[PDB]
Amino acid sequence: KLVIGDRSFASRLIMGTGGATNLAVLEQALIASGTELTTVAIGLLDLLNRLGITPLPNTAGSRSAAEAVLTAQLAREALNTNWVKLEVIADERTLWPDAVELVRAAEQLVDDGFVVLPYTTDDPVLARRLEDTGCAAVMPLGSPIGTGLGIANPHNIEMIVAGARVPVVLDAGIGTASDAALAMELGCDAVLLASAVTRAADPPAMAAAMAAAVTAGYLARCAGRIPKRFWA
Amino acid sequence: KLVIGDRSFASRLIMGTGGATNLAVLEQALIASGTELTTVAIGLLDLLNRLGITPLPNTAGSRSAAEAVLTAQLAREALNTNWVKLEVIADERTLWPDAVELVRAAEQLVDDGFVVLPYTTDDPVLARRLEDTGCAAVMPLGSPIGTGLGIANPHNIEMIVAGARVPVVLDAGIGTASDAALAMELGCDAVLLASAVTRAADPPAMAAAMAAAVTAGYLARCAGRIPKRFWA
Ligand SMILES: CC(=O)[C@@H](O)[C@H](O)COP(=O)(O)O
Ligand SMILES: CC(=O)[C@@H](O)[C@H](O)COP(=O)(O)O
Repeated sequence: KLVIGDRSFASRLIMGTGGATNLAVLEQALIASGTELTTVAIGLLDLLNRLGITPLPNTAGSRSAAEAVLTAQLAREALNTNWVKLEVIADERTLWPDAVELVRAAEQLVDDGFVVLPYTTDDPVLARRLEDTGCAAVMPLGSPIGTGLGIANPHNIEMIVAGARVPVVLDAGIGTASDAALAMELGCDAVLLASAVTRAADPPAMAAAMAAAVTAGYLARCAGRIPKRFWA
Repeated sequence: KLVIGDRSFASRLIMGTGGATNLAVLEQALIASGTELTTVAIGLLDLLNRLGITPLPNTAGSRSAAEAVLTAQLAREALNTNWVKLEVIADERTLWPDAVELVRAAEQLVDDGFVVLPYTTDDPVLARRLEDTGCAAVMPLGSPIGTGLGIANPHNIEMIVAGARVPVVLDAGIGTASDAALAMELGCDAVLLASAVTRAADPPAMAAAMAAAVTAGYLARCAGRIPKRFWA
């Protein structure tokens, strides 16, 4: 099973709610995804409560460590959870992580008793630093948020998996089911996605597709695939 | 649902038995795959009968139209089915189709009342010729049999899907779950595979992975994925 912090999860698909068009369709999509853990940018909380899904407060849009830390502290007080998806962004065109401010925020939040899940790049040194800092997982992006471009650098994901001692979550840029299966085949422990489902023409169908895709890639990873060969 | 010939199938995963190491593991893998249709090279038939799976006799190893036609006629008489997976191979290094002899065999077998499912290349003119001949599906290879290389030419698969009026089955070269999901995302109606499961370290786990992968890619195809964009 997937173990992060003090929790064991039956599903390796972590949903985000970014892009959600309306609560009734989001409800159907969350049920179809089978998720147990859903990120919410600090109606929606009530919905997660009614569905039995654990909220994961996220510091989306934070531009500095100070801003992220303060956002997380307000959420912990209001929502009674010490889990946080830590997002510190340098740029609005790219929604690219600010690595310097990310590590500073993670240090502060780990020292303050949070279970920290950081949105990070595919840099393997930065992933080892976030793990050494005390993050409960590391979540390298596949491609920038909302682009649907899939896993741009499978080799760096494999490098992060090789050097990790906490779960590795592929966390941004998924566009379709084969991308999520590939993440698991590369050795990720989980996939976090939002746009591919919330902006699909049929979000509940795409959520069911991603639940199946994460299962498919995890089973294929475990089952020992055949080698590639040049001749038949 | 998937309709081929006079049949409607609840599963879009078609299993092959090539590479099977022993009948007891093959049984567990066929159950886990959820398949309704399994190819058998002309014990094993009894197993398909006990599982409720429809056999698809195949002319594997045939090197000429005459050899394939004769093999199919013997199978129809012995097995009481007019369905056939038509395979005519030019080369043992490549197991590459012989297009000339394939079309000749398909003409003869369609004229003799068979439901013909041809193993073909990714040539879009040859796929239109096999459909015009009267084949009940066309089954373009992803990569050569048993290589595990996946879908070598997604653009030609998309060309075949665009110009087809019978189901398109991706039929060879699958290596892992994301390959089968991709086939469905490109618009194939079904996936046929054998080696990726029968030669996996854990064939029943890999069969469950492929059932999930085919479901995942079909739902993603139907659900209207997000466009790719350069900036977040
Ligand atoms: C929690 C995080 O802020 C994500 O939900 C982000 O939206 C995911 O990226 P995609 O939208 O590209 O899946
Ligand atoms: C029926 C046909 O002859 C196949 O079963 C072939 O074995 C499939 O190719 P893969 O083994 O590469 O899936």
